[PDB]
Amino acid sequence: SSVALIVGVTGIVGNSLAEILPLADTPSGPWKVYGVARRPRPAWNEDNPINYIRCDISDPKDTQEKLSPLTDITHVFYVTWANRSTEVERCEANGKMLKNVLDVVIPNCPDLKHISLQTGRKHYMGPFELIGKIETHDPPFTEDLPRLKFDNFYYTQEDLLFEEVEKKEGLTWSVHRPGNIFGFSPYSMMNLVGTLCVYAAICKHEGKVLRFPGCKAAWDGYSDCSDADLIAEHHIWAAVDPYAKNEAFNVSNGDVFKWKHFWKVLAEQFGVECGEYEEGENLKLQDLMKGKEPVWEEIVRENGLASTNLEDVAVWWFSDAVLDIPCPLDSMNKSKEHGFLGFRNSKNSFISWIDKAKAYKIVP
Amino acid sequence: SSVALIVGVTGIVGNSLAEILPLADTPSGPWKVYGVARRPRPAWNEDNPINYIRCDISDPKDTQEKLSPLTDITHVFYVTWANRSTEVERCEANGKMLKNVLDVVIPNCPDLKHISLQTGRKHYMGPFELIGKIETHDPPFTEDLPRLKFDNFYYTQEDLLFEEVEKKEGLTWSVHRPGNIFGFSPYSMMNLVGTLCVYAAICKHEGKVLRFPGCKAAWDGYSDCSDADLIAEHHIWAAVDPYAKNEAFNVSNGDVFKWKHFWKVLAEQFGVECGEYEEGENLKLQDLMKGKEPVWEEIVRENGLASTNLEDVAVWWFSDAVLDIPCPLDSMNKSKEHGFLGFRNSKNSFISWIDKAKAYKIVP
Ligand SMILES: NC(=O)c1ccc[n+]([C@@H]2O[C@H](COP(=O)([O-])OP(=O)(O)OC[C@H]3O[C@@H](n4cnc5c(N)ncnc54)[C@H](OP(=O)(O)O)[C@@H]3O)[C@@H](O)[C@H]2O)c1
Ligand SMILES: NC(=O)c1ccc[n+]([C@@H]2O[C@H](COP(=O)([O-])OP(=O)(O)OC[C@H]3O[C@@H](n4cnc5c(N)ncnc54)[C@H](OP(=O)(O)O)[C@@H]3O)[C@@H](O)[C@H]2O)c1
Ligand SMILES: CC(C)=CCC/C(C)=C/C=O
Ligand SMILES: CC(C)=CCC/C(C)=C/C=O
Ligand SMILES: [Cl-]
Ligand SMILES: [Cl-]
Ligand code: NA
Ligand code: NA
Ligand code: NA
Ligand code: NA
Repeated sequence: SSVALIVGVTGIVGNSLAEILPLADTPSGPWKVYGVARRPRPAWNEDNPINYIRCDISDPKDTQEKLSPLTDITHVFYVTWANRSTEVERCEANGKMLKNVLDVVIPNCPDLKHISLQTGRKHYMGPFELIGKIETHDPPFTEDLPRLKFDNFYYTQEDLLFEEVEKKEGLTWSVHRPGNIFGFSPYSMMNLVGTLCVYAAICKHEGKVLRFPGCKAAWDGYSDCSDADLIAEHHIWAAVDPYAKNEAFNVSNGDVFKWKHFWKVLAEQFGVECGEYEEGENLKLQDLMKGKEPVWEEIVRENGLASTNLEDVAVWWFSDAVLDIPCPLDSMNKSKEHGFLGFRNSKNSFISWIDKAKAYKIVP
Repeated sequence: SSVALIVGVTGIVGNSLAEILPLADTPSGPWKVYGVARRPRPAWNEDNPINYIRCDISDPKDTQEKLSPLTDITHVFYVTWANRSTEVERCEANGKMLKNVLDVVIPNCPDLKHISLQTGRKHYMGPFELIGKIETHDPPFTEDLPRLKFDNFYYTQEDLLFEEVEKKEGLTWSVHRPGNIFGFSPYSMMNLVGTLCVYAAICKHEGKVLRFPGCKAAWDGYSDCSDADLIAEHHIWAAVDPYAKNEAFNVSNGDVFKWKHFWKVLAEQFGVECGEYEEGENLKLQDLMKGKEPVWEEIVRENGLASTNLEDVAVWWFSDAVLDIPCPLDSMNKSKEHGFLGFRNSKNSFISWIDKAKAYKIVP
């Protein structure tokens, strides 16, 4: 029997794993699923048949208490993180979180077969506060070239993971490195689509132009992204395919796009006039959206939306961090050469995730 | 039974179709193959079991004479063209060539099922003498948006093809739009790999640096390419899959690269010092390689190579035309959404095609 532990079940990838693992056509099914997060289970996560567990994995005692009874786990899908002001502190916090889970699950789960760890493109680009400031490898990024000579919590986590699997014979691992994720999760710390939807809804309410809050390279250079359901499929594939064992893999959609084009799509989905990149404006959502909580309460009330806090559904700092830089591309050759041929049409994916935020009444 | 007519059998895609169609694992096999070209069959095309036919398809009488007895043809793969000083003349010449073939094959082949026409990315970029001078659609290019408002022999050929298929019930068509092709054919009019190999061999012989004869955007912007075997697979797939009928499709490798990286690969394969793009040098192979015929004869003699004419094996004007422009990307979403999941790792493909030119003793 296959028994999953999703660490971060209400996250942008955790929520996609929660929906896909229990499906009839999922490989190695039928899957039993445990899902971990700290907050009470939100309404938009209820449409999935998972065993929800409240647990703060930064707390070793809580991790011991909540996870030690789950002796039937066969596959761990680790899809969470903690943000801090410096990468050094991110290494400390994130290493402890992964260590707390693995130290409990490995000795208590005799049928444990695989640990899948989600990291991301900052493995190649560097930490948030070094992006654009350091020499990186030239894109498109490939998986197995040397690491940057700077601390990175993904390196800390990979090294801990490799040491942890040594504790159990036959225990394999995988690493998954998405770019910017397009998905659904009103609780995610990094949700570009959800944040852009809230910005578009505020522009619509105020009768304002959907101005582009980003740089020229993000507007008309190439970009890519990683669909959350495709990432969930990629975690499942690496967890069950023996030819994918003990490898790190990028996971992006298999196409490229330009924000100059997707901006028209976003504007059309909210009935707003589409703006365009303007040289010298240096527009930031974190600044434009300051003090917009009463406007959000009004949009929620007038449109019969689910009651959300603006700071949870719109992570302005993250949208600015994405859109204020060029988007270096990555390579899907290693995944495809290992037999993973999943892809997504990114424009159709963007519309799908905008429409899911509308379907769950998060935005109008 | 499946019976192919390859129009341009010694070409860069024709030679790949000649090798792949007769294979045991090819869909709709066993294939009987007729291959057409004007010149006597060259030695490097003999390792394939095809029925070689000498025919100049610009001559209606020769086309009537050579093709009317081939009553068993079921699938036409059209992979040839004629170059002229203007696109207007290319429309005239290329339209007549395709018309001469189809006017004979359609009424004489009662079991004719499909016509596959190869065109290319200039459908979106414009003719050679307009590239960079006109407004095009923004990349990545997709297949079914309006044509440019300039003459293009691909438009002439598509329109002729659509009118021709009306002559026979159930006759379907496909169009295939590669980018720059990586393949093998010492007779091809557009062979980037073969030409770069000859340039590298001349640099090695002369003890010179492999300088980059192209622009900054070609050096460190993104590029893509189309592997000739993948294009041949794409022609076969569209010719046999009923869900691909009556559609135009791009065909590129599914990855991107930079010439800054591939230049190191090319240099390593010929044991030459690798040069780099130099601002202000504006290097052209058509100029650098002027008068190099005696040097080529010497390399051929010293390395026991097949006897080739420098102007046939190295199409300098074409390498300059490719490398002196940015490479706009295209999209493989329509092909993948129709079930074609073939891809190639472009770096491995480049090495494979360099090594095939070495294996047939075209270059050292
Ligand atoms: N999202 C993107 O665009 C993106 C892009 C590339 C890479 N990545 C990488 O993907 C990895 C996973 O992040 P994600 O974006 O998928 O996460 P996410 O959407 O922010 O979800 C995090 C999940 O973990 C839970 N969680 C947070 N802290 C926890 C703790 N201490 N104990 C238990 N549960 C906890 C959250 O719920 P509670 O708050 O209720 O606990 C939520 O369920 C990270 O390495 C991230 O950098 C993400
Ligand atoms: N090669 C590339 O990089 C590239 C890239 C994108 C698109 N394309 C497009 O692909 C299409 C096909 O070109 P290709 O590059 O595959 O061709 P190619 O490699 O130049 O081969 C042409 C073939 O057709 C034969 N041929 C030429 N004129 C003929 C005639 N009048 N009658 C009979 N046979 C004739 C040639 O042999 P003989 O000379 O012995 O007759 C050769 O076998 C064109 O539309 C081209 O623009 C090519
Ligand atoms: C830190 C800055 C200026 C940009 C970050 C780009 C990005 C969204 C990376 C990983 O998430
Ligand atoms: C005409 C110029 C300057 C570049 C042509 C680029 C290219 C190789 C297109 C199609 O074959
Ligand atoms: Cl990341
Ligand atoms: Cl072309
Ligand atoms: Na686009
Ligand atoms: Na999707
Ligand atoms: Na490259
Ligand atoms: Na190949």
